[PDB]
Amino acid sequence: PSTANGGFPSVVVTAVTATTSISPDIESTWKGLLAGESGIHALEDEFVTKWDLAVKIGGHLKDPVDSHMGRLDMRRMSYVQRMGKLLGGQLWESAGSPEVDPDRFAVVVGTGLGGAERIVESYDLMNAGGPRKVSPLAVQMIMPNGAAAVIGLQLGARAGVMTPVSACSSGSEAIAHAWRQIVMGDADVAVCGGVEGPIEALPIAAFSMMRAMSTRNDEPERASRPFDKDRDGFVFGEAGALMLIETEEHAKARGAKPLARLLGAGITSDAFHMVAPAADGVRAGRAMTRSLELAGLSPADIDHVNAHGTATPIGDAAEANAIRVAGCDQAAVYAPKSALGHSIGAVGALESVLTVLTLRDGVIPPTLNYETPDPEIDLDVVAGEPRYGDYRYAVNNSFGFGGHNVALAFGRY
Amino acid sequence: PSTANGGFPSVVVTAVTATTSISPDIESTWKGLLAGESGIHALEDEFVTKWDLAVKIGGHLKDPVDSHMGRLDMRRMSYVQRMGKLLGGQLWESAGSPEVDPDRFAVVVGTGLGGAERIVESYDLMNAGGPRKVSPLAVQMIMPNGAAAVIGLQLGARAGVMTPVSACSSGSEAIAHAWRQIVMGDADVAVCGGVEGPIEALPIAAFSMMRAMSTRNDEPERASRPFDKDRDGFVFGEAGALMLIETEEHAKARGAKPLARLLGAGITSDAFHMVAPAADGVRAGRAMTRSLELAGLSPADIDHVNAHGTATPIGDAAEANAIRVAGCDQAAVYAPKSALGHSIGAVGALESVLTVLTLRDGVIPPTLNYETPDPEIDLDVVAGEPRYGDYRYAVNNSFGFGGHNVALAFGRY
Ligand SMILES: CCCCS(=O)(=O)Nc1ccc2[nH]ncc2c1
Ligand SMILES: CCCCS(=O)(=O)Nc1ccc2[nH]ncc2c1
Ligand code: NA
Ligand code: NA
Repeated sequence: PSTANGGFPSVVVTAVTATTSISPDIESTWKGLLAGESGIHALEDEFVTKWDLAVKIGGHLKDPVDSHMGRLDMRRMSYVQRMGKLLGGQLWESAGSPEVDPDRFAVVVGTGLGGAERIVESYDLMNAGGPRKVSPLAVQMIMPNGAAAVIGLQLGARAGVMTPVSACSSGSEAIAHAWRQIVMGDADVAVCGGVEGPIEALPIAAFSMMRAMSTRNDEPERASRPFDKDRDGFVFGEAGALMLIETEEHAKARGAKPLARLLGAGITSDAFHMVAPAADGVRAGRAMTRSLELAGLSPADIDHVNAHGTATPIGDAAEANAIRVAGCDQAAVYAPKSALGHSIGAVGALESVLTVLTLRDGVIPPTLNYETPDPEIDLDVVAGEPRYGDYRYAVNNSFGFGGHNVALAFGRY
Repeated sequence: PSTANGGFPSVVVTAVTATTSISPDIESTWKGLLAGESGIHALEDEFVTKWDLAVKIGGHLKDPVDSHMGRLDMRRMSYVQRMGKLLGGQLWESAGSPEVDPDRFAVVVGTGLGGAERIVESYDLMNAGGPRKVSPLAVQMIMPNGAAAVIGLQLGARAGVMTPVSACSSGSEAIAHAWRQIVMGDADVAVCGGVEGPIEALPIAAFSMMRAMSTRNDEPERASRPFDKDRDGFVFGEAGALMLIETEEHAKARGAKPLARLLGAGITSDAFHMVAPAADGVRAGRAMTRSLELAGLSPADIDHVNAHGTATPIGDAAEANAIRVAGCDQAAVYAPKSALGHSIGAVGALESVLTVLTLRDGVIPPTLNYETPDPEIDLDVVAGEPRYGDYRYAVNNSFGFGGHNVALAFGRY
């Protein structure tokens, strides 16, 4: 059973929303990427000077989430819940505020951590003034399912509200499980994607101490160099992203105009190391292969790979091997983290949206900062200018610390 | 397509492990439950008197996890990772240490929160000594996918390592997704269940400020009273639980004797309330109904319901409505939280293991403290002494903060 042979129902993407370091408007982010814009800047936050952080670069959201939040929302929600509410509302408006069957409507939203700032706040409040100073709302704000739960309540989804956690692949895994919920017949429509917290001193310290992060502070826009010989780790770029998926029949019935098809999803694991990806890229490649099996595609059908491409030395080398294992090494490769940086639990969802726009508009943006090819990579990296083409099929790659591999197969509508 | 009509492959439970407030040995926990034992005691921890907490009762594990942890494991893992590794090794030994195909072997382990104590440790270390006092190991211990990742790495699972988070339903949802991973053909064998952190001062503060917890401190063993007129909220009872599931053909090939059949799983959502179940129990009932649809069973086939039964006023009232909506109100009901208390992200997995043992041994333990049945609830709650009966099919119910409903349909082997 496959999408191609009608074993699974046809599933279409009918709306997308994202907030990024370039714009709060996904169409403006898209136009900016195609024009070679970067969201990465010098961090002006006082915490950089306070701690003299080795990393002094990153992409804050162009439009901060809390500029849209009233006093009640600031008191009763964690940051990722506030981001979830904002994007959920925007997505539903973009979809024409459809009246769907709540009992056939699912939400699947991944995140890296959850309402972690409310853990440290509760800890500090209790140490200061005892247990009665902890908010009655602490549990519902902290719990990592909090963002999915807020969006489910907001939009009226009664066919399941789910939160997969797999670190940097959480946002893609959410879209994978939303696809599974529809093709298994539990839902006809799903809001899915990923949200993530902002750049702060403790997050920078934790990832910096792994030596995972770029310290090219003198030239912030040149720091994120996926697949480049001179890469030195990832750059934080804040983001959140949701898409609306539904059966082709459901979309047709309400006169929704599909952006793309979601054809298949592959989830595998390395069982190799807690943070290092498997050097051979075999299980990562097999995630890509599994997405093709469920789609009913061959590797020769794949015109485009949206790479995980974090710009770590070991990460990009492993992914180049994975793309070869999957037989997709003739595909045009884009690494959006070159321009938008790394949003951890959100980034797979953001890159899924970018993959949909590539197929909709028949264009791949340039991988920024790709100036010196690495002999170990040997990929067709899109660079210098956007690449226009009749792109029919694309795979979005997303890999997570812990050895989690998620590949999503998309088709042009 | 159903288990009954052969649309899904037959999936069997071949091993179980759990650590509880009664015993570190699941077979000894089971004998203790049948003897009418409670794991709930007066908390003797210094932190109770230090903070003068409103809740002074709970079930610590009979055998603490860290009594089995050497210095290396204490330094490189969060608590839920240490619990995960301990149970992972115990389960594999119980299964006869099988040599399986790593590329057909999945891990799905739920948890409520993750390595949260390492967030507050990292925060304290940075505030005291700056960013270079944060461990290179912090991210991999903190990340909520950490416990599943540790078990995947320990046992060599390369067909996916997944962590669903849905608060009190996480452990059941993990078993649901493991069943999905097998019936969709991604894996032939899966380790699945739930782990959760210990009873500490901040957890008691956060949950007790929700006003959801029993304050019957003078009679700890009498505090947890699911479906009783005098119930006054839930009691913490520490646990972790894993089961090994595989296709019946995979079990037969290696000569594994199944303990039970896992027939189907239903996941729905309320989209009503953030911390309480919907009073009408309709979506919770639909999760039970969905599990029966996928199993290919009718409500009349269900001999036993292992209730969520948290002993909150609203929880037990809503669940009584859910069981009636699902047509299962003639089933024999057990509320194990009466004896073992509430282990949040682990409890759905623990109660799934108890459902398996009920079917294997044809016996339901007594629901403790069921002395004045609630006049507004009419369920067949097993109480007094264990009920020996011809239990062919059972549903395990789990509900989670955020409006999550998970039902698992099990069959006698
Ligand atoms: C793109 C930057 C991401 C940093 S993260 O991975 O640490 N996520 C995160 C989650 C919750 C948070 N609350 N407050 C800060 C914060 C950061
Ligand atoms: C049955 C007791 C559950 C309490 S919890 O839900 O708060 N879980 C939890 C998770 C991580 C933790 N790290 N340190 C303490 C701790 C507790
Ligand atoms: Na990608
Ligand atoms: Na139960």
